[PDB]
Amino acid sequence: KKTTTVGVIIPDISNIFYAELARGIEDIATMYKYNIILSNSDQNQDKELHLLNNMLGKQVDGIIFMSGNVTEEHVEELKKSPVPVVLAASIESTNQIPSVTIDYEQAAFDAVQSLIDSGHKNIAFVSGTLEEPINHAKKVKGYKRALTESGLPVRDSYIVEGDYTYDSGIEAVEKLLEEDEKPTAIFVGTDEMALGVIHGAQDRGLNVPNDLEIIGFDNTRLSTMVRPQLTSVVQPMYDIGAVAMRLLTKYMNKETVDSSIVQLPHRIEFRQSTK
Amino acid sequence: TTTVGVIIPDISNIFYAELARGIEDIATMYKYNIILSNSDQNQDKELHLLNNMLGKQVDGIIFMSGNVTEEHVEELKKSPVPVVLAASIESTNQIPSVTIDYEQAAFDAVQSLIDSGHKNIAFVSGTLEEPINHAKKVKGYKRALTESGLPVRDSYIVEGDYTYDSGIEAVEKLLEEDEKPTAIFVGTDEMALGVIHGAQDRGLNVPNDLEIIGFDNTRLSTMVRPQLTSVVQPMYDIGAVAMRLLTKYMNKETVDSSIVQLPHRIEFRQSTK
Ligand SMILES: O=S(=O)(O)CCNc1ccccc1
Repeated sequence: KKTTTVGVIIPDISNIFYAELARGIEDIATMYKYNIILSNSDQNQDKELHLLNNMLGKQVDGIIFMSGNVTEEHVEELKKSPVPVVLAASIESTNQIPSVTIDYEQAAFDAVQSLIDSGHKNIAFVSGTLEEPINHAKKVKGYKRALTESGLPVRDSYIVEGDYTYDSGIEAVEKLLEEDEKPTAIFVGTDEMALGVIHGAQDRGLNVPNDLEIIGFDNTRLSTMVRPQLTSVVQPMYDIGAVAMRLLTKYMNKETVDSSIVQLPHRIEFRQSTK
Repeated sequence: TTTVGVIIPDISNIFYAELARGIEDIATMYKYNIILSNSDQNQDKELHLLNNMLGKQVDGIIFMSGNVTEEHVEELKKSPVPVVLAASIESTNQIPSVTIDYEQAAFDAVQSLIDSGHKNIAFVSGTLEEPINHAKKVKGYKRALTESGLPVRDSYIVEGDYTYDSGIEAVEKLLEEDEKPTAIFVGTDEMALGVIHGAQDRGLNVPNDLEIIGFDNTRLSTMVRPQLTSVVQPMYDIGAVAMRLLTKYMNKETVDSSIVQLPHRIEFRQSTK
């Protein structure tokens, strides 16, 4: 009888993928007939860790926690949690907290592989804050794997760190176009920077995809809000939401989880940003 | 342990997120907790989100909605905690609120267009059923047109649904018109982007073949080629301000300015020749 309420925390208002996913979670939650409280942490552990105390105080029965750096410190406070909490689209390398994500490493590799097969030999990578695991530990690595496996060179200058803003993407293409030999394809860590990559390349006079093929990531709304429409790695937001809910529900009902660390499949939605 | 809840219709929408940014900033300044609720502008969900918020003992509420009905103010009057409407219109002004003159901002927009010698100017609006539209933006678009002696063409007023897609559709429709618009004023930036693309996709050039003026001036305004000329309604300020106004109430302070109205302007970019 007691209406169940789940807490959802996203790292920020910037990266629209998180917000969209939160929305995806809320959707699935509505059918369970659950309540949803959404908090924003601006990715500073403190607020994240306190939110874990603001969510209980606000009597939520469970939490879907999103984050770009679930440090071992997080893990500790987490395990101690009163209410069940599971991660959504967040790597937590120790595998000690229930989580559901896609295999980012494979996504990145498939994406660049995609371009290898198009005939590109020197492909650059514009990523997000390197300090975050999804980047330095998965996306950078799936990118490098793709190149080295195809016997391509791995230049340091071909991997540029941005800060998830559309502007960082622009500056990223400029730095890259100031390179000895330019890249013919650039894989970008998220759609918004990607949109910035397209644009900067388009303002310098380059044509997408005829001169520079670009693939983005997350497959957010921005994906189809550009010309040429952005082909992008798909991280199935509803799959994430659904799995995370049954998982969290099982927990709330004090059931058992045979698979606590679930990894959902991924695909690449191909559009006009690639030949 | 102060904590305020806020009801917007969609945090994932870059538009409502910029507002959330100011809400959140004054929030951390005052060391305050924030809780968001997504409405999807669905009335039934608004009432619900309102009850849930009260049920969670929030000390204040920032509310934003496409249509603040009369039943809304009624139930919103029963609130034991201060409620301040952000970027939402409600004529009676009996619920404090911070906004901008939407009728004037709209007018100014289509007006700039008139100046550049535009005669057949259209309007890609959102759900007309919404007050901000039928009673403010649409109105002002008709005023600029008439005060300047222009043919207010009923088929030059297309209703989209705030999605980037309806803006694409609306262009195609406007292009199917016997008399093609020489320019288009769009209600939101998201639809504006849709308008620019639809046009370009049919082979047209902005601003040389079609000038387009958006409204909101979100970051989406700079994420298009050509860059969108848009009416500025500083969502971040509205929200920062809405929080400070709410805070006074919550702390039982004085508010000699119950309904605040921030100023507006037009950011001209390359969407306007
Ligand atoms: O996730 S799948 O099982 O593949 C399709 C699920 N549809 C669904 C089921 C229960 C709740 C919400 C959505």
